[PDB]
Amino acid sequence: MKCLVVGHVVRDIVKKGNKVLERLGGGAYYSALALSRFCDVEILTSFSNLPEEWIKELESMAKLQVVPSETTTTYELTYLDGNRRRLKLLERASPIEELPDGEYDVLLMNPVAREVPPALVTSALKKFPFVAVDIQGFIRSSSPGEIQYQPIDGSFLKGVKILHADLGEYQYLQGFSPEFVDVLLLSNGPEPGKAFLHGREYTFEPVHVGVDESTGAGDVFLGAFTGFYSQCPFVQALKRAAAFTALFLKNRSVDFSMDDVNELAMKVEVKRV
Ligand SMILES: Nc1ncnc2c1ncn2[C@@H]1O[C@H](COP(=O)(O)OP(=O)(O)CP(=O)(O)O)[C@@H](O)[C@H]1O
Ligand SMILES: O[C@H]1[C@H](O)[C@@H](O)[C@H](O)[C@@H](O)[C@H]1O
Ligand SMILES: [Mg+2]
Repeated sequence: MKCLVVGHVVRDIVKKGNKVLERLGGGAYYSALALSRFCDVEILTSFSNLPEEWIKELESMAKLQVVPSETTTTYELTYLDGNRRRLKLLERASPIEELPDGEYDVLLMNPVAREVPPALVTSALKKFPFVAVDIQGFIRSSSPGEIQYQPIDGSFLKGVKILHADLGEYQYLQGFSPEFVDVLLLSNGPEPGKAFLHGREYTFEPVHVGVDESTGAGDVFLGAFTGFYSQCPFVQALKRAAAFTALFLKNRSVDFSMDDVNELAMKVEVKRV
């Protein structure tokens, strides 16, 4: 199984109380990280400078296809509480305007700052047989500074197999209903989420875990779900995605056994409404 994940990798400047660190980030990184546990991954991205050790982490999990750039997408993430963060765009890498040809079983589009046009999703749906999308990088302004949401028309998503948005983001998706996609994952941090299978609503309860930051969890959840959904029934896939993302949150290396994911997946509550 061979997957292409599309989006900018990000230099995260992460601020948590009085502490400051830098770390690799981005939808494409975190979704690839999760999918690396299921198949061969290639990442189509753009960046200019990254730390040698970060290029090494990315290359140990995937093949990189990098659109040349003078700049690296850089986000300051100021976490007031564990899930609540202010996101500020400080710098942005190049647009991703061209897809590669190849035997890609799955394409997962996870931009973070408007680098993938909706036209490219349209092109992907024609060139490839299975498209997954996170909406986050389609509804943020690309303008410098504090992120602002701009609504978009959602008819271009018709044909997408799996779509993830959080509660707040979903409100910015207009002309949309869940049946446009095969699976709509509507998350809400540690709080109950929704999942829709051909429009049919379910609820799900994440397992409780105490985080100081949530960075990447929605990307991991989307990537993990995409992986399990290819090998499990819908409900089980959703449980295992949840457990996977719970484990990730306390083990960002994601080097835990898949057996550990399966045992904990059983304790995850899922109901057809
Ligand atoms: N505090 C927490 N405890 C346990 N699971 C959590 C969690 N926060 C997130 N998760 C899991 O990850 C999923 C996606 O998280 P979330 O809804 O926060 O993604 P997001 O894209 O909206 C923002 P972020 O990537 O910063 O988390 C949740 O549905 C849940 O299963
Ligand atoms: O590292 C992160 C993470 O990948 C988020 O899911 C994304 O929305 C942010 O912009 C990025 O800084
Ligand atoms: Mg997200």
